[PDB]
Amino acid sequence: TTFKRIFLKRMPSIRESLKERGVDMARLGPEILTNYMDTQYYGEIGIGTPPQTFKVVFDTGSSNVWVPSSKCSRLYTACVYHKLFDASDSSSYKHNGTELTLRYSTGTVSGFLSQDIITVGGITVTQMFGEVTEMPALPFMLAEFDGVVGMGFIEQAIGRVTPIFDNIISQGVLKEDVFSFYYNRDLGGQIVLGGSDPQHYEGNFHYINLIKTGVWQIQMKGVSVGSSTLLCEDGCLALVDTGASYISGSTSSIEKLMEALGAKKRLFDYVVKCNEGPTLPDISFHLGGKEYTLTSADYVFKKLCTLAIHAMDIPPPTGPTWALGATFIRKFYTEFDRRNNRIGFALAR
Amino acid sequence: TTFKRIFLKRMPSIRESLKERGVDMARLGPEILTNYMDTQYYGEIGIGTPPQTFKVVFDTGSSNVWVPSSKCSRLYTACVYHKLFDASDSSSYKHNGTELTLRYSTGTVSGFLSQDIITVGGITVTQMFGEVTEMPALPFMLAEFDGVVGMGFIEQAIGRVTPIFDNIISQGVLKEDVFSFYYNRDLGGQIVLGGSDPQHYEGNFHYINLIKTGVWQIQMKGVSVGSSTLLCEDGCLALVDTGASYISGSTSSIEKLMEALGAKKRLFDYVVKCNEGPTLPDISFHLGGKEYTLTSADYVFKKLCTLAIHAMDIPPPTGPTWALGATFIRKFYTEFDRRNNRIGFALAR
Ligand SMILES: *[C@@H]1O[C@H](CO[C@@H]2O[C@@H](C)[C@@H](O)[C@@H](O)[C@@H]2O)[C@@H](O[C@@H]2O[C@H](CO)[C@@H](O[C@@H]3O[C@H](CO)[C@@H](O)[C@H](O)[C@@H]3O)[C@H](O)[C@H]2NC(C)=O)[C@H](O)[C@H]1NC(C)=O
Ligand SMILES: *[C@@H]1O[C@H](CO[C@@H]2O[C@@H](C)[C@@H](O)[C@@H](O)[C@@H]2O)[C@@H](O[C@@H]2O[C@H](CO)[C@@H](O[C@@H]3O[C@H](CO)[C@@H](O)[C@H](O)[C@@H]3O)[C@H](O)[C@H]2NC(C)=O)[C@H](O)[C@H]1NC(C)=O
Repeated sequence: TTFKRIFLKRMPSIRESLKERGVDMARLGPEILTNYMDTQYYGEIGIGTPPQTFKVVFDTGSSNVWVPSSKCSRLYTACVYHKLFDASDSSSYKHNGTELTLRYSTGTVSGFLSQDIITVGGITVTQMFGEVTEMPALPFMLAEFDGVVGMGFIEQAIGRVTPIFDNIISQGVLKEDVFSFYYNRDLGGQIVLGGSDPQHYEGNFHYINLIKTGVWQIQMKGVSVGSSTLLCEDGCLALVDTGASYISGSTSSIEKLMEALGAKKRLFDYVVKCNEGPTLPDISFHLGGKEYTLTSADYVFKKLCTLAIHAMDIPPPTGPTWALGATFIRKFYTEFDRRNNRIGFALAR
Repeated sequence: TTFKRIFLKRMPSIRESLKERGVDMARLGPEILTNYMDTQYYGEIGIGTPPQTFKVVFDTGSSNVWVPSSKCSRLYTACVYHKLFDASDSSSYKHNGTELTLRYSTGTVSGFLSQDIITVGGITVTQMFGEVTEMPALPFMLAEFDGVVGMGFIEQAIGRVTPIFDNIISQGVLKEDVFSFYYNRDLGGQIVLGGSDPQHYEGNFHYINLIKTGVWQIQMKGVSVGSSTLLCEDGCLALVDTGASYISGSTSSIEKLMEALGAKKRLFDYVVKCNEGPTLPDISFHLGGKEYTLTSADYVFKKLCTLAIHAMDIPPPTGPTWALGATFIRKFYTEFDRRNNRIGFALAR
């Protein structure tokens, strides 16, 4: 049958556009967290009657929906350089006005709450979202996206606000209470609501139950370099985060990984010589029953060749954890199974 | 012989990139002035030993040279999102440190003075320039250019600082003390230092002496719509401004022009129906001996078709004046004759 789909379109990362400009990365600042600094994909949504359309990133690592407000205080706030949600053009709009305060490492986003029909992936969810009236100039003024759509759980929602997906489940009909992500090896990308597209995977899905109530995180049994397991011997966590673009781990663990690879460090990223790249061994993540491998081609891009792995010492609530970002999902088609509270993987195509 | 050339490359205007984003233009602010808001061309220069290269617009409407400083106060200033001039990497650098204060309608740019060899268009001028330590977030953070290079006169230089071209004349050898601008009908654009490229014009140049000491401004005898002269009957001024992209006049005069054209006003720009466009009559500017015509194709781009004419009530020192911007120069190859203090025009090709 005909699916329910959100297409993902390529956009320049706010880091990328800085390189195009020619910015010195080291002279920036040291940079309740997801920068979207290297996020390179977005979909569109509608908000309200007539739908006011917005470019948004879909982030399984957070549980709020927010867009810029028409009530941004002119030039002062730096949100006025995106599309703004005018409530006076929506008949379905419903007032709320409870202040909301999302804190990021680069700055504090402020705004108020609002209710309205959201059109997404060919369907209408009545959502409660944030109307932002103050924005951090640093990342967001360079952004090509207008806002954020959480695909996380109520537990990680500021204000205990029901996430667009909960609302999708409870109100109205999806076939199955799941959703999947898929990236092309490259306008390339697709979310499906209520299914997995068979054309974009092969073989069979394999599942790992989420280890804790309200987050898309799972137990990882070991990280293997070449043929032998290096770190995560006694078990660590793996956060599947569609808002993140790369794989990340604790600095403790990331040091180890790169030493074995023989990738000398740049203070910005980890790099290898472009000749030596293809030689680099396979990395494999031990998740549930199966071993999920990433070849050199998958995580590599005369001496200037940067890798798709980074370090992120994530704070202790979600805990020390790894982060399977977009780079993993590009090779491994992923299904988020809210009905059974598990994540499932298959080879992409 | 081999010329001395600065190639001009196309960049998205900070207005353009806002439209690509989808910004409401009316919800911005009302916007010692040239915004470069619709500027779409830049060249590169070097500054110092090893040349630190910068993307800059060449603006005959101003007489200062300035780039961003390595001493921008981190994230606070919003200049750190461009290339920065590090004085500690230049052997030719010479301290000055006299504060400089360029005022714009959107904000006040602050910085200090510095001396160094500038490499431009295949030659070295020792210049004194501005190192900017504070920048307006509004236009400049969206900019694709790093800085500005004045092609104006000492009179319109903040700090009475000698303009790169004066210095070019006095020190070292150009064949003739002139320079020309040329835009392709479209990476397209070229300045020549010390000559005019014969390949990019046809026929003979015709000249108009500058009417006052220190500005690229000239007497215009009349503005003709169709066959009959409408405004500037008793004579008005015409500022040839390479930093401006469009033609502009006093609002008094611009109202008149558009009424005769039958182009209904949008609060942002002046617009016409795309069917009706090609019908629009020829406009002709009466400068010196010859009549300089612009057909519909030259100033026009179902009902959405915006024109290349705008209104700018320029303050009374430079006076009520018109502004022949890049759109005029695209059809009419222009030579700036500093030796004889005149401007000369020819048909471009
Ligand atoms: C902004 O919206 C929040 C959240 O609202 C809830 O979801 C919306 C989509 C609608 O369906 C609302 O009807 C719904 O409340 C508002 O806060 C909530 O206020 C209600 C009362 O109006 C609180 O309910 C109470 O529950 C206790 C038992 O636990 C009863 O004893 C009380 O009598 C009462 O019914 C509820 O706790 C509260 N929820 C949260 C998360 O704070 C908020 O009022 C609203 N602000 C506005 C409209 O100005
Ligand atoms: C920053 O630079 C300015 C401008 O400097 C001038 O141009 C430079 C490229 C160099 O060639 C400099 O040598 C040159 O001065 C400085 O200001 C200038 O200071 C000089 C004195 O050092 C002033 O000259 C005076 O002229 C009068 C006569 O009119 C004599 O009686 C005096 O004895 C003296 O010679 C000059 O007026 C002044 N120019 C301006 C525009 O202000 C500035 O000092 C410098 N700051 C530094 C290095 O800290």
